[PDB]
Amino acid sequence: GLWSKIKAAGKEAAKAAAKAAGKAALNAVSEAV
Repeated sequence: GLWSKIKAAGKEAAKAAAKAAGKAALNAVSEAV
């Protein structure tokens, strides 16, 4: 029974990007205009 708790983990493991994502995201659109 390897893996297990991958959905709850990943989502929690991707939470990082979630933030660092939008941040660097506004940078582009901002630079554009």
